[PDB]
Amino acid sequence: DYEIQRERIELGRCIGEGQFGDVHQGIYMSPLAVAIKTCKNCTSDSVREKFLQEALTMRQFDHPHIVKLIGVITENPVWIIMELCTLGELRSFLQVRKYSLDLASLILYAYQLSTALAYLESKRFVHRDIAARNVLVSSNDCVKLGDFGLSRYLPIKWMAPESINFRRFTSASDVWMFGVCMWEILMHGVKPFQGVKNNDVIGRIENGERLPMPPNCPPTLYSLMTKCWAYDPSRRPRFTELKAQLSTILEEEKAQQEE
Ligand SMILES: CN(c1ncccc1CNc1nc(Nc2ccc3c(c2)CC(=O)N3)ncc1C(F)(F)F)S(C)(=O)=O
Repeated sequence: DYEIQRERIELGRCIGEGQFGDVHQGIYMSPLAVAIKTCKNCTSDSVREKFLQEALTMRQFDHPHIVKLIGVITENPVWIIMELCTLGELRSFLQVRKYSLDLASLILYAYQLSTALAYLESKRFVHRDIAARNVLVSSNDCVKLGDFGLSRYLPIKWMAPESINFRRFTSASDVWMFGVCMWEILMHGVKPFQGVKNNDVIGRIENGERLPMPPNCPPTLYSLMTKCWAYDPSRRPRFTELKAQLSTILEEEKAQQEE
């Protein structure tokens, strides 16, 4: 049973705004730090059903680098109780720690995300919304994919060409996005294609242009990014291959950092 008695939740401060309402952090007293998605207008049942469907989606998954559903509260106000990633949003985390976070750590986050994404592919689940904005930090040695409902955006600057042109969404278009997500992490939480109109993004990609090597990014890691950005989706690596390749790059950097 995933139904939670409300008296066991103490609601804390607001940590962001969802499609349905504010998200709070708080504490769960079970017989635990949590996030609480709330729902402004769940007095209506059409809204309520959509909201609560987002819980069932997260219930399907069990991975150390995807946020866990703890439970739900299904009378008004209707809440979904999720695992809290204490340290918050990745982009902010990365910006604030731009000059204090080692490269091995940045690569670690890439690797961890790739294990979750390889896991989702093996569940035959296409995500569509892989971006640093949708990653969260549990601690400084652990990132996780955020809530999938909260992740829902068109994010042209992240999307694969075939997604843009023909609305093709496959694990291979997810790979393209993850490449952009990796670029973002190594760029310390800078968005891709800033100062570029969404429309010119497509033409540039067609012209052969890709996002540039982030400063201090290992060329091996950047190369791996550019393979995610093969125009032909069949020619991109599988998430399981990125996982293996990211492990070797992680271990190489750890050895360079003498650890
Ligand atoms: C960025 N995301 C959000 N989009 C919209 C509203 C809220 C969130 C954040 N959601 C979460 N956030 C956290 N941790 C967290 C965050 C933000 C701060 C803090 C903690 C402390 C703080 O100051 N800000 N832990 C769990 C969750 C979750 F997904 F399980 F519900 S996403 C799409 O869920 O990745």
